[PDB]
Amino acid sequence: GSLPATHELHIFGSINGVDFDMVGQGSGNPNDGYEELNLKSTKGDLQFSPWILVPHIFHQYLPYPDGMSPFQAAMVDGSGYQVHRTMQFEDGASLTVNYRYTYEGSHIKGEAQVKGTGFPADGPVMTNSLTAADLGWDSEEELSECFRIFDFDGNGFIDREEFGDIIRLTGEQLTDEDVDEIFGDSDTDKNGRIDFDEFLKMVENVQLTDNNRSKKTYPNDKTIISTYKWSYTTGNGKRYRSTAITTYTFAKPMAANMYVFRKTELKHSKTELNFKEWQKA
Ligand SMILES: [Ca+2]
Ligand SMILES: [Ca+2]
Repeated sequence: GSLPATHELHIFGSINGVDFDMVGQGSGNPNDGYEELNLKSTKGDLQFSPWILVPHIFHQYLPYPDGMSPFQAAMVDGSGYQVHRTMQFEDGASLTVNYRYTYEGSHIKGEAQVKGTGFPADGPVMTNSLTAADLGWDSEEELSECFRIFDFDGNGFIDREEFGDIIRLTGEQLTDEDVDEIFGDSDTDKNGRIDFDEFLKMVENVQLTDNNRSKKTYPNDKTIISTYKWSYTTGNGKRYRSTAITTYTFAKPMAANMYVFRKTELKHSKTELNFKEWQKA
């Protein structure tokens, strides 16, 4: 009958055939979408980047804009759900994370069974050289190429004239004054031109590239499939890209009655990690 306040996780399995096992406890705020979790290895030093466990490491904490998410609803009514998470990486590797949960009041006890295969032995996962994880495939380098296409006069800034052909990329029908408003809001230093730093922020604010799009489909009344593009930052700053497919199976049909803006942080040694997640208000 309760939304969650605390949780624990046992996450274990194998990566490239080598077993791992981690345990720990955390907490969160289901009204705001905040989570924090500590995990410790029980089998010695991790042999792979724990960033690949992100975002997998509790949607019972993650609300919708207008109220409870279906995941929260299924905890509150007791019926629950199970999760089959998959991630397909640009190098052919794959990761499966299967979740089950039990509830004791506002406490969630989670278990995630993991199987990762096909990671190159000398790549950033198996040598622990990832440094961040983010929704979407955009990089600053790819957005630089876009900026340069539309900077017609070549002066290093997007002016109001040049901005029209950029904002078209949303596909939305916008009046001249709709565009004026977006332009003004994007020109945060009020010099009449959009510089590259302002352009990066505009891309996120208007979802020019749909970088934060998270698509849900409902194959049947007990299933949600969430799918999205994902990336990790590597040691030379370049992106390591993947595709996520998460299938939720609910015990009871969901009640008859989009973009994701979350940040993650992971501090990690070989034996312990501290994870935090924040959802934009
Ligand atoms: Ca220009
Ligand atoms: Ca400006």
